[PDB]
Amino acid sequence: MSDIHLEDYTEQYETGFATVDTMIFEGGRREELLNGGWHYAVDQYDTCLRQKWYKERYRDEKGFTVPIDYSFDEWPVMQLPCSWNTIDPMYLLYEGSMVFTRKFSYIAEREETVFLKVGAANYLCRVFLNGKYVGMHRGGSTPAFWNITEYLKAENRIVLAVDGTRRPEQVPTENTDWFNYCGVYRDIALIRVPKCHIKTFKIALVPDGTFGHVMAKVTLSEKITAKAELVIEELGVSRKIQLENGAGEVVFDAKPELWTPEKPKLYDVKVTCGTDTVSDRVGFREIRVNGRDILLNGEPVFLRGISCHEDSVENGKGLTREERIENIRIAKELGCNFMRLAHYPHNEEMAKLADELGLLLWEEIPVYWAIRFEREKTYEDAQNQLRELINRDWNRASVIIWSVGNENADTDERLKFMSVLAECAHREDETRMVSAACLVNAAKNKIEDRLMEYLDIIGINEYCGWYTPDFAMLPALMENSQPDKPVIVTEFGADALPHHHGTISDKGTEECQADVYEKQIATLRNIDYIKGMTPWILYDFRCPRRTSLIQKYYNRKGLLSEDKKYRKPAFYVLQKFYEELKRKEQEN
Amino acid sequence: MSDIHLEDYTEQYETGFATVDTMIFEGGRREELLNGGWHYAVDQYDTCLRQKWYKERYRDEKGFTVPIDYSFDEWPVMQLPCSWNTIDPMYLLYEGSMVFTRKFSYIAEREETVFLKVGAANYLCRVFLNGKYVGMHRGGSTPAFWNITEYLKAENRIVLAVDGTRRPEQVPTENTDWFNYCGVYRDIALIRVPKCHIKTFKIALVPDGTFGHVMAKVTLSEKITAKAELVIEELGVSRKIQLENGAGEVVFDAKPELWTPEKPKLYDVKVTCGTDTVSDRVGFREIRVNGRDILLNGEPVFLRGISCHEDSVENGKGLTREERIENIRIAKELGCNFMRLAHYPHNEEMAKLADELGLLLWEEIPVYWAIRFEREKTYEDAQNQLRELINRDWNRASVIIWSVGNENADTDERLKFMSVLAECAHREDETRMVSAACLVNAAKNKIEDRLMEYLDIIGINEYCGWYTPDFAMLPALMENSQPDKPVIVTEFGADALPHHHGTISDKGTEECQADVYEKQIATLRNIDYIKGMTPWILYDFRCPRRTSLIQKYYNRKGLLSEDKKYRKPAFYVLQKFYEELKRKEQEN
Amino acid sequence: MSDIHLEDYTEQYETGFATVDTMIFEGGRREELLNGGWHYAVDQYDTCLRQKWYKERYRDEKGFTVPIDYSFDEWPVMQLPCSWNTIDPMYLLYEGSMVFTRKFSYIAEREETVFLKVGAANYLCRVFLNGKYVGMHRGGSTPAFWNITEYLKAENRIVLAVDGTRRPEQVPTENTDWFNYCGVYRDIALIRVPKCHIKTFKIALVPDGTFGHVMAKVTLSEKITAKAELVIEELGVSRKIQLENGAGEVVFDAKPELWTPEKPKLYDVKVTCGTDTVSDRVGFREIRVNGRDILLNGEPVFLRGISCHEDSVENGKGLTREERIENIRIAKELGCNFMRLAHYPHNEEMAKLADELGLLLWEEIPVYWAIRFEREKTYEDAQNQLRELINRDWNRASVIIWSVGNENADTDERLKFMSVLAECAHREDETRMVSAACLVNAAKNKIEDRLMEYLDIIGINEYCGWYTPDFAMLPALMENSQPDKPVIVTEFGADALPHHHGTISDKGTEECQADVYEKQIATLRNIDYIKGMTPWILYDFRCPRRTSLIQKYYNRKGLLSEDKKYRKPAFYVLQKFYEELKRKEQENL
Ligand SMILES: O=C(O)[C@H]1O[C@@H](Sc2ccccc2)[C@H](O)[C@@H](O)[C@@H]1O
Ligand SMILES: O=C(O)[C@H]1O[C@@H](Sc2ccccc2)[C@H](O)[C@@H](O)[C@@H]1O
Ligand SMILES: O=C(O)[C@H]1O[C@@H](Sc2ccccc2)[C@H](O)[C@@H](O)[C@@H]1O
Repeated sequence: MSDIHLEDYTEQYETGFATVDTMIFEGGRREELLNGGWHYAVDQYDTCLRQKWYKERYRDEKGFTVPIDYSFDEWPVMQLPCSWNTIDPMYLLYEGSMVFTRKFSYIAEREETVFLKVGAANYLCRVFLNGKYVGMHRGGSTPAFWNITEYLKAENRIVLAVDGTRRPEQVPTENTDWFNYCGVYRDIALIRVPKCHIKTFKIALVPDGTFGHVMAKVTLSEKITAKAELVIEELGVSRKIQLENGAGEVVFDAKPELWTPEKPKLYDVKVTCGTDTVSDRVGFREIRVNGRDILLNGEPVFLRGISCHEDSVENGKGLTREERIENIRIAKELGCNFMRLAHYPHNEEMAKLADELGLLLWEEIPVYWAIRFEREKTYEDAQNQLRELINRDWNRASVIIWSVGNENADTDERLKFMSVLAECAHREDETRMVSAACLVNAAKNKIEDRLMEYLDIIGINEYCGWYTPDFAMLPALMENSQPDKPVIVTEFGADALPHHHGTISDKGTEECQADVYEKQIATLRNIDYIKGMTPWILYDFRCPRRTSLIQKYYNRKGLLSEDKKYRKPAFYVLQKFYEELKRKEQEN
Repeated sequence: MSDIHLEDYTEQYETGFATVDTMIFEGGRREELLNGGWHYAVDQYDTCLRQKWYKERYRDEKGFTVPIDYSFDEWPVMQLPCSWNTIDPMYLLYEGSMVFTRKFSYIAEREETVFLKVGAANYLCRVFLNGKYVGMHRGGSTPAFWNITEYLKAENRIVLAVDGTRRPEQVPTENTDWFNYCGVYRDIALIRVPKCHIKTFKIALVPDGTFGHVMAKVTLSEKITAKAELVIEELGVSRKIQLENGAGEVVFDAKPELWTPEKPKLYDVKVTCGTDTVSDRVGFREIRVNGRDILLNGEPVFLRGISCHEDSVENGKGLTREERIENIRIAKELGCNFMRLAHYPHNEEMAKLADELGLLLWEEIPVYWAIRFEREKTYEDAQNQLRELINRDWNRASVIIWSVGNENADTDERLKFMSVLAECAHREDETRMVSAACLVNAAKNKIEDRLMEYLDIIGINEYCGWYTPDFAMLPALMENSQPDKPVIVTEFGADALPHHHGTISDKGTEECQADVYEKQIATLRNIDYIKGMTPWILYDFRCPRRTSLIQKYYNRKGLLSEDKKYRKPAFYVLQKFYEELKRKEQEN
Repeated sequence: MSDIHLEDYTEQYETGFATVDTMIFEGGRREELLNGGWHYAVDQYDTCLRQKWYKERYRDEKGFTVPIDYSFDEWPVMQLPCSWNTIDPMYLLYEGSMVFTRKFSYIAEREETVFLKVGAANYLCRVFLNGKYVGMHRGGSTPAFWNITEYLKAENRIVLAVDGTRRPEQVPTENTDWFNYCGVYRDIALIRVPKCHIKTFKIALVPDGTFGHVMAKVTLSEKITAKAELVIEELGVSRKIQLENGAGEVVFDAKPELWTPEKPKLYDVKVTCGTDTVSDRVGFREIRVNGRDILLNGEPVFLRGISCHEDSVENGKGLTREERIENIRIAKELGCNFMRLAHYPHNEEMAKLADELGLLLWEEIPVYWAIRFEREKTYEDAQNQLRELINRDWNRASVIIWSVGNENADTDERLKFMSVLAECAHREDETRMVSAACLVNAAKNKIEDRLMEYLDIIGINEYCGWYTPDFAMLPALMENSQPDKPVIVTEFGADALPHHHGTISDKGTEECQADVYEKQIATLRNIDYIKGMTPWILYDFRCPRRTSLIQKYYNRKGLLSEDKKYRKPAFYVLQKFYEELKRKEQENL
C-alpha cells in the first residue's frame, strides 16, 4: 500500500542526475534518434511514479493477474518531440505530468558506450529503461545526457515521465511572464561512442588583443594520458594536444579571419584521440570591454538589437529550423546586428544558425523575478543550468554575453546568489562578457544596483511611456546616472494588439506603441554610455498574465504579430533608426 | 514592485475566514442568488492576487493611465455555478486559478445584516467586494459564509478568485482516486437577516430509547438574553426556549412517528425570536449501537447500501437536483436502504432528498490516504470541514453516520489526528454514529486497526478477488477477525468497462465483475458481525489514475455506466441479493 | 413613448452632412486610426436611432434604473474596417443596420482642429460622439469627414450606426448586378490639423499641347488672405501661391518626365501655408481627344483594358493592399495598359498603386440602370458622390477618365440628369476626359444616344454572342455606326463557371466563353473608331442575380475564378490579342 500511503514518493528518484558533468560533446557525432510516435498517458496525479508502471508487474507471486491502471501498447500515440500544450486544445493549459513510452532494438557492432540525450524537457524528466530507473534532469531548457550502456538489452522499452509542474523553488519560479510549455520538446537521441571518448572540446581566439593566438581544451571520458590531434585545414593547423589523466590544453599561433555578423567566417575543425573523432564549425572573434566601450575584434560597437522568446503558434517552444531562420532573417531585415534570446536557453541550433548567418547573441538562464535566493538547492539548480548552457554553446562565436538573470530585487541574498553566478560564468568561460538585466532604482530614478559591480556589461530594463507612463522620467533617468561600464537597454516597449488602433495616448494601440518607440529612441540615441538596445520584443508570445480584451493571453509588445506575418508600425520606427546607424557606420 | 518580487503573496489573504463559526442557519430564509453569468479570466499564475486587479487602479496619482492586464466588463462570460472543468474541453484538466466578477445593486428596505454564501468552491476561494478584501475559505465541499454588511454600496462589484490547485498539506492531499473538479459549483447567495438573528438551530429525537423526548438548541448572532419559540403544529408543540448570552436549550415531550427509509415521516418546524424566524422540515429517529447491532428506532438493521461519488458527465461535481433524485431512485431500484456518500460532503440537497424519499446516509470528509497528520494547520482544516459538515446537516434524519476519513495508514500521528476527529464529531453531535473506512491489516489478513477503538461502527474496505486476487483470502479475513462492534463493508468491487466482455478470469470485464460480486456476497452474507455493505460503486466516475484502454480516465467499478443509462450484470447480482433480504424481512 | 409611435424617425438625423465641401486634403498628413475591435449589435429595426442608445440614459429623473435594450461594453466585438457580410456566414445576406461603438482618449498638445474620417460606409453612416449627434453620410463608396473638434472630451465614446438598406431612390438603386456589401469597410481616422489648414490641393500638367506648364490650386479652411509655398525639389520648383478668401492658384513653367504606364514617373511635391504642410506624389501627363483619337502626351493610344470589380472572397469589398497589387499585376500579365474600375469608387489606394506600377484608370459613380432621375434629392446625392470622387483623386496621373454612369435608358429626365453630371465633371476638372457606358440603340442597332454629345469619349456596352445571341449583330452594329468621337467598348463577355466545359454552343462553359472572345476580337480589332476595350470582367464577383447551378451567386464573366488562382481559356485569347498589339507597337519604334 506504499503507492497510496507514501508521502514523499519523489525522494527515491533524486539520483542518477543528468548535469553539466554528464554532458558529452556532440560535434561531428552520428546519432540515432528516438523521435517519433510514443504511446502516452496524462498522469495528473503522478500515478506512474507511485505505482511504478515501468516495472510492468502484471501478475503476483502466486500467479494471479492483478489489476493495473495503464496499457502501454494500447495507449494513444503522440509525436515526440513537442510542447504537448500545442498538440491539442485539451492540453494547452495542462501542466501536470505525462508518461511516454516506446520500444527500440539495440545491436552493438563494436564495444561501445551509449548515451541517451533528451534535448530538453520542461521541467522534470525521469527516465526508465527496461524496468529500471536511470535518473532524472532538473531544468526545462537544457539537454540531458545519461549513460545507459549497462541498461540496454536486444529489445528495449523506454519510459519518460515528464512533469510540467511549476514550483516556487525551481528556476524559474512559478511566476514568469511567459507561457509554461511542457514536455519533451527537443530531439531525443541515442549516442554511441568509444568507452574512452572526447568529452569536452572548447576552442576560441585568445582575448589578448593580438588576434594571433587560439586556445583549445580537451577532456576524455577516462583519466588516461594520451595525445589528441587538432586539425584546422583551412588555417594550416595540425597540432597534437598532450592530455594527462584525461585533460589537456594547447595555445598555438594562428591568424584566422575574425568573425563578425557582416562577415560570419567559419572554419571546420577536427579533433582525434585514440579511435574517437569529434568535429566542429567555429568562428574566431574577440569580445572585450574597455571602460564604457564594447570591443568586438578591437573596434567599438553599438549593439543594434531585438529581444526574442522561443515561441510559436503551432509548435509552442519546440520551434523548427525554419522558424529560427525566420527569426534571424526578420531581425536583420529590422537592421539588427544583435539579439537577446530571453529568458532561458533556446535550442542550440539558434546559436549555430547565428554563427552561419551572422548575428551577435545574448543567452540567459531563467533566474527570473523572485527566485528563492536563500535556498541552497535552488542555487545548485541555477548553477547547473548556467554551466549546462555554457558548456553546450562554448564554441559559438555568435554568442558574446552570458546573462545570469533578469529583473531581480536588490536584496542581500539576491546579491550573494547572483554575484556568485556571475563569478561562476567567468570561471567557466574566460572569453565572454557576463551581464544581467537589472532594474532601475525606482526611488531615485537612477541606474543603481549592487549587482552591476560584478558584471562586465550593465543590462537595464525600463518602460518609460508605459509602466512608468511619464516620458519625462526617461531623460531624467539617463542624466541621474553616470555608469563606468557599457549599458545595454535590455528591454523597453509597449503593448500593441495587431490592427488595434487609436490615438497616441490610447495605451495598447499600435499608435501608442510607435509613439513610445519614437520618444525612447530620441533619448537613448544620444546617451554616451548606452552601447546597445534589445527592445521588448520581436514578436508577440503566449503569456498567462495578460487577460484583457486587447491582450488575449499574449504579450502584445511584439513588433510583429504572433505568427510573424504582420509588422506593426513600431517595427518601421526601429528599423529606420537602425538603418540610420547602418549607413552612418558605412559613411565612415 | 510587489506584484513580481513578493514571494509569499498569499499570507496577506490568510484572514477573514469563513469557518463553521461564521455559518448561519438557512432553513426558511429568503435568499437572492448571484447565480448567472460572471465575467471571468483564466489566471494561471495567480496574477490577480499579486497585482490586485480588484482595486481597479486605472490611473496613477498624476493622472496618467497605466497598463493593465485585465478588462472586467469585456472578459468572456461563464455561467456560475459550475465545475469549470465540464464547461469546455480547454478547462477539463485546468486546476489553476480562475477569476470571476459581476455587478449587483443593493437597497436596504430596513435595518439588516447581509451574508455572502458560496455554497462550495474547490479548493480555495478569496472574496473581494468594491475593491476591498472580504476573506477566504479553505476546503472544497462545504458552504462558506461571510458578513458583507460593512462592504455594501448601492452599486456593487464582487470578485471571486478560486484556486483549484492541489497541495499535499490540503484536505484532501494532491493524490486521491477521484477527479479534481474546480471552481464555484454550488449556489452563490445573498442572505438578509436581522442584526440579531437565529444563528444555529438543532433539533433531534433524544437517543435514550424511549422515543418520547425531543431536544432543540438555538444560538443567536448576539450574546443577549431573550426567549425563542419553537412550534411544531402537527404535534401540538409550542415551547418557549430561554436563551442566556445568545444560547439556550430545551428538552420536551413528544411522540412523533419515527422516520424510516420505508416511512420517511417529516414534520414542519418553526422557530421565532425577536424579528427573526427560521424553519426546518425534520424527521425523528434513533440511531444507536449495542454490541454488534446497529439499532434504528430500537430495532437491529442490516444496511443494504451502495457507495456514491458526486460525479456527472455533463456537470462534473455540480450535480443537478434531478441527478440527485436519479441517484436515490436507482439506489432504491437496487434494493438499497442505505448509501455511502464518498468521500467529501455532497450538496446539502442530497440529505434533504434522502429525508424526503427515504434513504439512510453516511457522510464523510476527505481525510483520505496520506494526509499530513503531523501538521497542525492540516488538522485545523480537517476539523473545520468536519464541523462545517455536521452543523450544515445536523437536522437531517436521513444521515446516521459521520465518517472522519478513509484508508489511512495505522501510524501514531494518524491515530492522534483521527481519534481526536472522532471525539470532535461526538462533541458536536451526540445523536449520530461515528465511523471511518479503515484498512485491513495485510500482514495478518485481519480486521486490526488502532483507530477502531474510537469508532461506534467499523468501516472496512477490502477488494478480495481484485487487488487481492485470491478469493480464498476473504473467508480467511472474516474468520481471522472477531470484532466487538458492528462492521460495515464500506468497499468491495471490480472494474468493468461498459459492454466489455470476457471470461470470469478476465479482470476488467463485466463477467469478472459479476463473478467478484457473487463470491463477495456468498461469504459476507453469513458473517455475523457484518451489518452492512456499500459496494464500490454505484456508477463510473472520472478518475485521473485509470489510464488503461479499458478504463479511459474513469473508475470502472460502477454498477452502472457513467451516464447511468446502462446497468452492468453485477448490478443485477447485488439487486437479487438485496431483494432476498427485503423479502425475508417481510416474512418476519 | 416616441421610440415606438414615431413614424419618421430619421428626419431628425438629416443634418451634419459630410459632403465634398467637408473633405480635407490628406496627402502627407499624420493620422491616428480608429480601426480595431468595436463592440457591436445587429440592429435590424433601427432601434438605436429610435431609442437613442447613444445618450446612455440608465436612470430616470428620480433615480430608478430603467430597462435598456443594449450593453455597450458587454456586446461582442467586430474588427473594423470590414464588410460585415464576409465576417460571419450569418451576416452574408444581412443588409440592415449594425451599431458599432468603442472608446478613445484625446489630449491636444496644441490648439488644433480634429476631423473624423470614415473611409467608406455602405450605405448610410450616422455618427455620434459623447452622446451627441455629429452628422451622417450618404453614398457607399466615398470617404466622409466631420469636424468633431467641439465634441471631443478627455475620454470619448463614439457610436456609428450603419444602414445597409437598399432603396430605389439611392445611388445606386435597390437593383444592381453586384453584391450589397455593407458596413464600414475602409479606414476610420482621426486627423489633427491647424485651425487654418490646407483644405484642397490640386496639381496637374496644363493640357495645352506644350507639356511645359504646371497648374496648382490651393484652398484653405478659412476665407483669408495668405500665401502658400509649393516645392518640387526634383524639378527645382519653389513658387508662392497668393491666396485670397482662402483660395488661390498658379501656373508656372517646368519640364517633367511625362507619366505613362510603361514609365510611371512620379515627383514628390510639398505645400506649406501657416503652420500647415501637405505633400503628394504626382505624375504629369496630358490626356486629350482629337477627333477620334485618344491622345496621351500627344500620341494616339489604344486602350488595352479589362474591367474590374472591388470584390474579394475573404474580404468582400474590403480589399487589402496586396489584393489591389494582385489585380494590377494580373491585368498587366494579361497585357493591359488600362483598367475600368466599375461601377463605383474603389479604395483610393487603387489609383495610387496605379500611379506607381503604371496603369491607366477609368473611375466611375454608380449612376446605374433605373436611377430615379426625376428626383432632385437623388441628383444631389449623385452630384455629391461625383465631386467627392473627383476631389479625392484629382492628383492621380493614372486616372484619365471619369464616368458619370452606366447603361441608363435614353429618356429626357435621364438626359437632363446625366448631362448636368458631365458638365459638372468638366467644370470640376479641366484635365480629364468625361465618359459613361451607354447602351446600344436597339431600334437601329447603332451607337446613338443623346448623352454622347456631352462626353469626351463614348462608352459602349454590348454582349453580341451572349445576351444578343446572334454574332452577326456585332459587325452590323459597327457598320451602322460612324461616331465622331473615340469609342471604348466598355463591356462584352460571357459566363463561364471555372472548370465547366462543353461545346462552343453550350452557353456558360469555358469553351463558349473563349469562342465569344475570338469573335468579338475578330470584329472589334478592325473598327477604326474603336480606341479601347475593357472586357467584362477580370475575375468572378459575388452577384445576387445569378442563381443557376453554373453560376452559384457569382457573376461568371471573369477571365479568372473569384479567388484569382485559375485563368480560364478566354484569359489567354485576350492575352494573345493584347500581346499582338504590344509587339506591333514595339516594331513601330
Ligand atoms: O511586462 C513585460 O512585457 C516584461 O516585463 C519585464 S520585467 C520589468 C517590468 C517593469 C519594469 C522593468 C522590468 C520582463 O523582463 C519580461 O519578461 C516581460 O515580458
Ligand atoms: O481503487 C479503488 O477503486 C478505490 O480504492 C479505495 S482505497 C483501497 C485500496 C485497496 C484496498 C483497500 C482500500 C478508495 O477508498 C476508493 O476511493 C477508490 O475508488
Ligand atoms: O449582365 C452583366 O454581366 C453586366 O451587364 C451590364 S448591363 C448590359 C446588359 C446587356 C447589354 C448591355 C449592357 C452591367 O453594366 C454589368 O454591371 C453587369 O455585370
